[PDB]
Amino acid sequence: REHWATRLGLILAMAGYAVDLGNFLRFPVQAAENGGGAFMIPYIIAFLLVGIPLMWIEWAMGRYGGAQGHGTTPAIFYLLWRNRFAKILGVFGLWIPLVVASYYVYIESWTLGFAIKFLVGLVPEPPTDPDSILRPFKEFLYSYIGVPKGDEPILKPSLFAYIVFLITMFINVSILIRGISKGIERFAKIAMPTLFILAVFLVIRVFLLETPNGTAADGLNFLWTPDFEKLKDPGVWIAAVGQIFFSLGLGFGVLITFASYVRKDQDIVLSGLTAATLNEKASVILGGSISIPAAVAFFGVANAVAIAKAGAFNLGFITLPAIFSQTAGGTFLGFLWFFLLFFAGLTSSIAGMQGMIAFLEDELKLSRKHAVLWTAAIVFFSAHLVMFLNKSLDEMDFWATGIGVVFFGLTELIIFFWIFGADKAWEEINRGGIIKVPRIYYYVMRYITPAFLAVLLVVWAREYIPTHWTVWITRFYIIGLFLFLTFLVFLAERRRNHE
Ligand SMILES: CN(C)C[C@@H](c1ccc(O)cc1)C1(O)CCCCC1
Ligand code: NA
Ligand code: NA
Repeated sequence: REHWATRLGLILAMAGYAVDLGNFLRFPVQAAENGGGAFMIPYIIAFLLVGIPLMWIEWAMGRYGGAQGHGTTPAIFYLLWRNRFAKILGVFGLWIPLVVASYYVYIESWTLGFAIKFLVGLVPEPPTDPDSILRPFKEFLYSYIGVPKGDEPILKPSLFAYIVFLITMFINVSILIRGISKGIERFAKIAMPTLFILAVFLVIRVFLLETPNGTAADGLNFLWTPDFEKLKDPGVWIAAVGQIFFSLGLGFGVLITFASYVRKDQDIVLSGLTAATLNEKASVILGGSISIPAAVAFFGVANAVAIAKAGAFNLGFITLPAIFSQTAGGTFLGFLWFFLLFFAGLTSSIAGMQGMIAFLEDELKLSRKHAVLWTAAIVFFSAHLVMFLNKSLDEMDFWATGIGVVFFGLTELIIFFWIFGADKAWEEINRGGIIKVPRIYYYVMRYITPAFLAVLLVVWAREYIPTHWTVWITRFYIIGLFLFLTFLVFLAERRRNHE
């Protein structure tokens, strides 16, 4: 079985997974709308009661599984719990990241395409007034995506957008086909520093931004000024717990698959805690210092609320490109920005596609080459739904990363720490550990963590159990995908009985 070569590379691959566009866009937006600096209170609390506990558990299940030649949850859940239902629930953790891959790789391709357009200077050049500056870029994006101009829910992405998507897919395949160490790990050792340099450079450049409307200091001010009165809102406490899931990448079955390449007695306690810390530093230090401050510096702290409510996607693909076009050498600033984003996604997308690569290897005994190609073929195919069907993307993201990760996360807890046995599990976590997990965490993992997750489930339920008919197409497809994965798992166990 493949293994990580260096302890360092392991951490950089894991942190590479967790560090994403959410660090630079999603996290800052959430913080600004939920108490600013006061949002750190329920965020840190969720990091300690939910994030860290769940993270160690996924590392634990991963390594425990990897030692027995299985990297995915259909096999692993069966090992912790020998039921038929256990294999079935495990499919979710093979299904979730595949659904995400169907739209993520595509969104990742946008950043690549934008980065190219910005580098060669093929971008709009306005003109005055905010709507007169934003609109040329709002249109720049819509022509790339192919946002419907009529009542039809049909996207018509440009030939360039589609071609970059191909190139992007090809780039993912290139790394993945070289394997865990020589491919993913080797790239993590290059990408993560390159990422850090780009972030710092942009951070410095943003702090020097001075416009008649404001400064970057005003941005860091508006963002970090604590509004404790919002801490009374449960919704803030829910947003924090949800954000932790998103920022760390819990409930996707990726950490599990990665940790299955960790050797049987190698440390997962300190290593995981480290990669988790790298991610959080990248969020609060780098991500919170670029997007929002620049937006406030140019549009004033007066629009700082409106900017935050405009959504993370607008901030990163319309607002920030528009601000750059109005700065000295801003067209190159746009390129660094998108190239920063592109790598941040590319380190995450190779990580998410590894789960399917692992399954085909471990359970269907495919060569790494075949597993990678058939995985790419599936992800490439499904993406056409995201590319051509309007709001298809939103529907996949709702199911896969709304119900999916929070439900499947709780399923990970119960199976490992309740069914498999809390005591056996606690040993499985701490075994070979450079440092040991604090004794108090045994209670958190057993009660507090699943309590929070259950509340997030019911709170999601009541609010979200309550769209155009075309969603049924996306629902039809993702349901079908689950069925198809169920079939492969079925074929996997029929092959094993023969041998
Ligand atoms: C949150 N992280 C770490 C990135 C993940 C993700 C999941 C959902 C989403 O909306 C964006 C990214 C992702 O890496 C999961 C595997 C498939 C690619 C995306
Ligand atoms: Na993150
Ligand atoms: Na990444």
